Amino acid sequence: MEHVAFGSEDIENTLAKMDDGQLDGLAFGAIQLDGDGNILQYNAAEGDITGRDPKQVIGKNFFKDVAPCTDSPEFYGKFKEGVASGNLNTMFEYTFDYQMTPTKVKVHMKKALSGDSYWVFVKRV
Ligand SMILES: *C(=O)/C=C\c1ccc(O)cc1
Repeated sequence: MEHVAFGSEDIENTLAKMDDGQLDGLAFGAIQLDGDGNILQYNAAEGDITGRDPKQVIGKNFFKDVAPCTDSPEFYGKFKEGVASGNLNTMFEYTFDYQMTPTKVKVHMKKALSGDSYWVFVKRV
C-alpha cells in the first residue's frame, strides 16, 4: 500500500508522482478534477464509498453529473472560489447521500501541484 496520510501537509507533492494504478493503492478516496469540475482521475477507494466504477465516471462532471448534493455553497461554492483564487486548501465533513445510503465523510480539497487540477480526498468518519 502507498504510505500517504490523509491530510498530510505535502500530499500534493507525493501524489504528483503517482499514475492511476498507484492511486488505487491509497488508504482514502482520491479524485482529480480540472478547473471545470471534470474528472481526470478517480481511485477505487472513492468507488468503495459511492458505488461508481472508477473508469466509468472519469470524463464526467463531478458537480453537474456525478455528485449533485455537492452542488451547494458548502462544497461546489468553496471549489469554484478556490479555482478562481488559484489557491485552495480546505477540510470539512459532509454527508454523501445521492442514490446511496447517507454516508458521512471527511473531505479535503487542495490545489494540485499541476497547472489546472484540484484534488478531492475523502475518507469515512
Ligand atoms: C453527493 O452527491 C455526494 C457524493 C456522491 C458522489 C457520487 C455518488 O454516486 C453519490 C454521492
